[PDB]
Amino acid sequence: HHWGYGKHNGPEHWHKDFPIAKGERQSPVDIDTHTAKYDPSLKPLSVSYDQATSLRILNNGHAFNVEFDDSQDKAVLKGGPLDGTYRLIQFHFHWGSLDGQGSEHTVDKKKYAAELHLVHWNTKYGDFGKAVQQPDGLAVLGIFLKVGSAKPGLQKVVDVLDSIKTKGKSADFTNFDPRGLLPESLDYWTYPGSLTTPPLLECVTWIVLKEPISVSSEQVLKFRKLNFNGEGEPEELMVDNWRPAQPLKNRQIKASFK
Ligand SMILES: Cc1ccnc(S(N)(=O)=O)n1
Ligand code: NA
Ligand SMILES: [Zn+2]
Repeated sequence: HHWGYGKHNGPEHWHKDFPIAKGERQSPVDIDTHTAKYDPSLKPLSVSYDQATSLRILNNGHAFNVEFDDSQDKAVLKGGPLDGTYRLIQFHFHWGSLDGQGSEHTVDKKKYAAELHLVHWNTKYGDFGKAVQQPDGLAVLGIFLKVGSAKPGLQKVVDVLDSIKTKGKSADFTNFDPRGLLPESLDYWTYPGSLTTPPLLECVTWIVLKEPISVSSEQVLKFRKLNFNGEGEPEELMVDNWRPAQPLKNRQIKASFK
């Protein structure tokens, strides 16, 4: 497969190799704040990252992933809309070529400069590859980025990107604390959806925080110096690696807050 984000292989093309691209529960979606209903049934959200063990950062040709040790329940997401325990496996971002675009989810059609996805899998399925075959197999926590003041807890990430400029490069990335990437509030919207890149599997409970984090222009400029291409190949800057909003269809977005 040769999917990407260019004119010739971008989101409009994905359906030809991944027909679930036109399915009933695809992501991302526009969050219409005046249609999402407060749900008093939602239990509170529990982000338990104290014991998180980051290992490595990888440029995979689509984004970069910060990978975690998910061999035990070290860093988990529970509560909110979720049953059971969801283990953190990696985080990554989607971002734009300019500050006016980059996020996958939108909020009343507003696009943010970027979007962070913390990916977790349901431990009742034993491994990630089994989890993605289940309608409740993954929980992705999504967090918007806006450009303003610098985010200190991001700087370790931006400072390693020079070392993984091209597709297939990785670097050691131990002792990184993903708590530094959260906003103050855990207020959120939630809906059932999918992975936003191929294979586009319909296995995700989306939890999208209301409060964006602020990052500096200098920080996001450094994201945009990454490459989609491999070493020695003609430079294609890693920008605009986001899928646009998909049809909501027969789904309801719930709010944890009034
Ligand atoms: C791990 C993975 C694969 C595909 N898509 C995603 S995403 N962008 O829905 O978080 N994560
Ligand atoms: Na892993
Ligand atoms: Zn993502």
